Amino acid sequence: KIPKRLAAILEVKPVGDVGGGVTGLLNDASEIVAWTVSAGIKHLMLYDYDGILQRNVPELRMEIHSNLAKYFGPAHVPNYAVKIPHSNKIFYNLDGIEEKDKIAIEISLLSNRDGRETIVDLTKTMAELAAVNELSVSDITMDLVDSELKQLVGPEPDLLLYFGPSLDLQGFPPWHIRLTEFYWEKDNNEVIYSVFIRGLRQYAGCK
Amino acid sequence: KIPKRLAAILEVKPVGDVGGGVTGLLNDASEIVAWTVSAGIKHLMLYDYDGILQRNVPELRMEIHSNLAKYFGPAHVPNYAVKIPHSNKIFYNLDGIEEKDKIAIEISLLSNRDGRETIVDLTKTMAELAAVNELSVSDITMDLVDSELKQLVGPEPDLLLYFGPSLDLQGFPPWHIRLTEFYWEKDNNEVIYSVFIRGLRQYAGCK
Repeated sequence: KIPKRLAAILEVKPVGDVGGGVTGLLNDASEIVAWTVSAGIKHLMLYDYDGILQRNVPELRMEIHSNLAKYFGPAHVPNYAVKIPHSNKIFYNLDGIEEKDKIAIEISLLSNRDGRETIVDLTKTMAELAAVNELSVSDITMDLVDSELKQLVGPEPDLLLYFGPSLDLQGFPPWHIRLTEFYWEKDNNEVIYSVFIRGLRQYAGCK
Repeated sequence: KIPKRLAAILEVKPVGDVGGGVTGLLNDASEIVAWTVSAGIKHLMLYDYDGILQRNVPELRMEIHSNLAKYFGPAHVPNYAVKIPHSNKIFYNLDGIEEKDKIAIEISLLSNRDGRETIVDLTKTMAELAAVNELSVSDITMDLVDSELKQLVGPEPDLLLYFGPSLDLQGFPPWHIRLTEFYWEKDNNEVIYSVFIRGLRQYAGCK
């Protein structure tokens, strides 16, 4: 039993630390991508509070390709797509940078603006639609808000991994985490494979 | 350093299991109340998805008194209030059942209805007022949503305790948990004092 949809919250760390800074953040993201693909998981959400990932997409796409080549061999890089929901942008493989076209993993990049701020914007949108008589107040339902936020932000993750010592959601979109299970480790302060693996084992039902 | 505001998510167990059912839930709730008062914490949110606690308020109130008498002696039961935000009800001590009037702990009972469905309710309220121009769309802001949900549901908890093995918020009101700290134990599947205490020690920063 593996999650169909995986999420991870990443934190940027001092550049003087080993594997820190923005480059370190992108490397951590690409490690998580390779681990997720290796586990057979086809949907991944990566979140960081300020949107560093969203502002470094070219470098991220190159790091993902490089890391996938390390795990799968340079001739067998799984196909991937990187999506930014709030701009409706999607990027495939290294198209534009550098059957057998099926996407092995789709990676969505999220930040704080995609959470509460997006819900406030949605409430304004629905109020404006009611004020111009295009939406009945009684048609504002859970199903409508659900489907709107699913389109604006994305579907709910089954499991969310956090690699710091104390769970801090730090703005992660709070609507579609009704049943999401969270995993982290009390000591941990680094993005390392053994924590990823223990999180999946916990989700699966191991001891 | 103790949290000023404590939350606990409770799960109901099979009615046939040992310490299960509604009786088991109420005993767990009243234990957490006694432990919280003993630690000096004056604000407690108790959440269960279906609102079982809200449907069993008389018995809960009795159990709280009974359990407090066990911890403090029958002659020194701290004063307590049980509040239900969704219905705007509040009950003091055993009034109506059976300085020296100061409330030692206020216990709020929450359920899934207090979470996303309440955000939908708020969206409908704002949409209706916007539709008759009692509310400008420009005034639908983060500050407004923050204050409305704080009034409808309650303030943000500093620490949230979960007594199952994999943290699942299961509908806990998601807006005002921005900086909330979360605690649970990977092995655990029962409401026991040692998990409560280890959670408070983690929050404090102990070794």
